[PDB]
Amino acid sequence: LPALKLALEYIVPCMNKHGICVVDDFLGKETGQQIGDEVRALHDTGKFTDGQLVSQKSDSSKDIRGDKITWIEGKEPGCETIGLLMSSMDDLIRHCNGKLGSYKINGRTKAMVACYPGNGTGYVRHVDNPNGDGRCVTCIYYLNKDWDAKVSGGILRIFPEGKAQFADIEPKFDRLLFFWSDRRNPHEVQPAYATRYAITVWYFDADERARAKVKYL
Ligand SMILES: O=C(O)CNC(=O)c1nc(Cl)c2ccccc2c1O
Ligand SMILES: [Mn+2]
Repeated sequence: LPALKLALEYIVPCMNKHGICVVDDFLGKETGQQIGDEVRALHDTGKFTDGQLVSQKSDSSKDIRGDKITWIEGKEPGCETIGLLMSSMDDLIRHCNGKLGSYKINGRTKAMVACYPGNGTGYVRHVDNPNGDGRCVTCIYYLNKDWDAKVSGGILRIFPEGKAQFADIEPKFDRLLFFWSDRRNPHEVQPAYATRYAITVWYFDADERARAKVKYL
């Protein structure tokens, strides 16, 4: 679907109502597979970090590490398609101009590609932007084909503010996710028992970012 139709008919309404929006079959199988290949290539070639230190035992050889990451600009060799995804995300947000809350998005971060090794590690409950650093929207694209949470875990659980219940999102292949980056969406990644890949970009609100530079300097 054209970025515009998706943004106007689904993304905008959903975000303003729930603060969370899931779009399946974003780029299609062919493009999705290419991004998956590039990401897997980055991993296999050692472009990722060793992973977040979860437990620091006395013996550093027993230390358990979690999610591995790598920042991607989208212009690097072998990351062309990742750049395409980023460009597609940008087009989508551009068409949401002035319709997502009262925000005015004028920029984004590079892409943060994350890999949960599948060794039982996840990500503790947290808020992406709890101190007003400018990030208003978190966008995540998943690349895990035939992912079955009942067997591999890795579910993204969001705890919507003021709502007793929570929203569980499986990291399904070619799935695109949007949610407010602030305290409205505390979330966690449940333990993953299979290699789990995701690509995240954060979009900045013009005003929040402008004044963030004042304090955080
Ligand atoms: O991957 C997911 O479904 C959800 N991931 C996250 O919420 C998440 N958040 C942050 Cl702030 C980081 C930060 C660093 C590395 C991985 C992260 C991560 O996967
Ligand atoms: Mn997060």
